Amino acid sequence: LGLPILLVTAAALIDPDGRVLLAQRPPGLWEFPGGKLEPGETPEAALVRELAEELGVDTRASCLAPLAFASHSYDTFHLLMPLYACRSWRGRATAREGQTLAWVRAERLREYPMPPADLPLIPILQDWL
Amino acid sequence: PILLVTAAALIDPDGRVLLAQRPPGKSLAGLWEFPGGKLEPGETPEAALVRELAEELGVDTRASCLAPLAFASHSYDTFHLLMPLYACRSWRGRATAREGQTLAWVRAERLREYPMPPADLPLIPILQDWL
Ligand SMILES: Nc1ncnc2c1ncn2[C@@H]1O[C@H](COP(=O)(O)OP(=O)(O)O)[C@@H](O)[C@H]1O
Repeated sequence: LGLPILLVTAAALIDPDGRVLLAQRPPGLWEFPGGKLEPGETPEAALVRELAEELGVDTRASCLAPLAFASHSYDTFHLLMPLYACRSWRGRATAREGQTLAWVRAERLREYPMPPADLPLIPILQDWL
Repeated sequence: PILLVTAAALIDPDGRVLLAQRPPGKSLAGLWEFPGGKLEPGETPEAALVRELAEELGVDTRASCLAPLAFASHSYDTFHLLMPLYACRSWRGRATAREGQTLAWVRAERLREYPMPPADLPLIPILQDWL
């Protein structure tokens, strides 16, 4: 059964040390920061404001380098989720939306329970890092 | 507005990857590109690629043979291209140009010899590593 595509952006902020930023969903699993797209927005632009909204992070669409993507079918929509790698941003990441953050080293990634759709991105992130 | 396109990287047993040259005289006429195309209503990007590989090359594969490899995201003048790329090592039938296009099985190091749209260009290193 044909379903609509839902585009969700994902950023992997990466430390000068190589730790990747992960965000846990507030009560009421870990995932990459990002979110749904909005009209007019390039995906790079939707990520740039979600990074500011969610983390207080300030970066340029040009600092966002395409890395990989997740593609997964749910019941009412198929998820397509491009993951961007970001090594340069201004300000330090703070949980503005009541979430808990975590900078985790490539190897400890599998210690973080993620939504099943995000799982395939982990091996890819590791090989990259 | 966003335009979604799905590209496949067919790899044969000997490491070569298939490129298809756009014909005259459509957008980006003589440039080489990874086979694929627009998605139709209700299609998963995988399903679109399955249909596309069949129409374009008479190549028959399944969704589960498609490995998320990377994506291109380029700003063009009228639309913004978001283009997921999948690796594919397993398909039935020999790849044959059905839509006019000219084909090339290129060894990874020679990927540079083939001019592509500027949007596909970042995909090459990501492909070279993967291989
Ligand atoms: N590597 C690519 N493969 C397919 N389409 C691409 C690619 N790179 C950019 N595009 C753009 O996306 C559109 C997809 O091509 P196509 O589906 O055949 O529409 P058209 O009939 O105008 O060629 C193109 O128009 C093209 O400009």
